[PDB]
Amino acid sequence: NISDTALTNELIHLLGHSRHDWMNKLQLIKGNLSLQKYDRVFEMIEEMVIDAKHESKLSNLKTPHLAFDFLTFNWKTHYMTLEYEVLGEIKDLSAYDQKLAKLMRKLFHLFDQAVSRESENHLTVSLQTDHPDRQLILYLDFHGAFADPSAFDDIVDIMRFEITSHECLIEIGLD
Amino acid sequence: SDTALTNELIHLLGHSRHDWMNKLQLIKGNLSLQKYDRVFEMIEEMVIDAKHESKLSNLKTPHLAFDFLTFNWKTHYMTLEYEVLGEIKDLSAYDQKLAKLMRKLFHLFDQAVSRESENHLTVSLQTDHPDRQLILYLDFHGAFADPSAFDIMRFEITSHECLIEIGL
Repeated sequence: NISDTALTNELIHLLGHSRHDWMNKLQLIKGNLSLQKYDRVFEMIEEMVIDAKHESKLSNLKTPHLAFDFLTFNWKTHYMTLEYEVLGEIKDLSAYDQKLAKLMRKLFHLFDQAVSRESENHLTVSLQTDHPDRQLILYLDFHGAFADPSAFDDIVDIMRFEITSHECLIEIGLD
Repeated sequence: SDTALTNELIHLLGHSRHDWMNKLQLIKGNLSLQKYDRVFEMIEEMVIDAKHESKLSNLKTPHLAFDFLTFNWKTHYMTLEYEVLGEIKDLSAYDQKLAKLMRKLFHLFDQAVSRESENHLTVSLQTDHPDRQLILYLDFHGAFADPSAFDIMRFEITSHECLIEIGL
């Protein structure tokens, strides 16, 4: 049974953040509408829909905490900007929400211990449901710069790991 | 809490997301049919509508605010719109009494409006009257089924309007 005292207070806090984003988005739209540039303005809307279609998919993968930690990510960690895609048809990964979530928390932690607070550090997480013989593959594509590049060099089957001076490719596989 | 709260928060953030999606589809539709003026008018309103949502969020009337925000995301037979007329003022005490009343009035409304009509209600909280500290204004437009289901400083139900003024 959910505490409506918690739910109320947190729905207002979170919608507050969703609203600042939606304002910061309309302003971009209006800004380039007011400088006559419809080609860019439709591009912007089409892109904004894209990203909301992935948010919808991450919501409908029945992975409650992974979705949560991912929507609220950018509202609460200034470390790097998350961005995510769900590739393949939606599936019920309810049974993997606790595993995937804790894993992503662990990876974010070791990325925060390692990314450089001076460059535009971005992380894209693309979840794959579409694989012939693995339940999910998570692809992490980082762009940025590191401080402690060493904090990973340590490291579910981690299928691939490439560190360059300004990129990182990790691919986790599941079953 | 943990999973419980979280999946509820995530389903509600998804309602908000549909709303902003629809607002974007509308704007693109008016760019498409080259009607630029209607788009700046639209953007202005979404700016306004977000201002009243902040206003509600910061009146320290947490439960009223929640009900008002989720109204359209729940099963009702009329749309809501709201406005907070005046300066943000700590309606901290009134919160639970206001929320109670607005729920009793929303139920009266769901029993009275024509389920087969596009009913709409606008509620303007006047946190600014000189005389009494708060007036809830209801401008309903739609149609009725048992119109009979209906301090009140006005009440005027006609066939496609119902004006109720409430002061505290």
